Amino acid sequence: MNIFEMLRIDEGLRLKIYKDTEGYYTIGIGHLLTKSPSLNAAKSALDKAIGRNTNGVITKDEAEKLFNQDVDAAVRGILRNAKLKPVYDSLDAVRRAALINMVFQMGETGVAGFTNSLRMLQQKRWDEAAVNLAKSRWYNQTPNRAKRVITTFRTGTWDAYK
Repeated sequence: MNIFEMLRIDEGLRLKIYKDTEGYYTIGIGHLLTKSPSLNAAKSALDKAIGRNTNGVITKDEAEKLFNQDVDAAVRGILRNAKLKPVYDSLDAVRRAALINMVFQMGETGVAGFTNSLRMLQQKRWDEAAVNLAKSRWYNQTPNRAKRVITTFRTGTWDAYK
């Protein structure tokens, strides 16, 4: 079990532009295309991303390529940030994985934003963080996911993914 696997579970695969729980045009394994209602905008975003005209559809490999990127970014975004690094470096491997998630999902910014939790993580207050984590647009915007990750943070294992 790994991060790539984890996110697959949490985002699965789709080779056609679809919307997300929220409503955002996504594609591949969780690759947000754009916050615009415009499909023409996501169709736009897509192509651009891919390198060709796609009419809104791609290959398993294209999907899987973008996934590689997204993940990197996400970790790259984690390293380039004074707020996050300290955490990460504090974390066990399994927890470094849940954190990579959070960043994959919301982004460098949104998560640097969970000031207290990030604190509670570093202090190693698993439970506490847990409930802290529990109230925040997030969790009650994508709760089964939150609950996975919050669990991964909790127990520091893969029981919720298994």
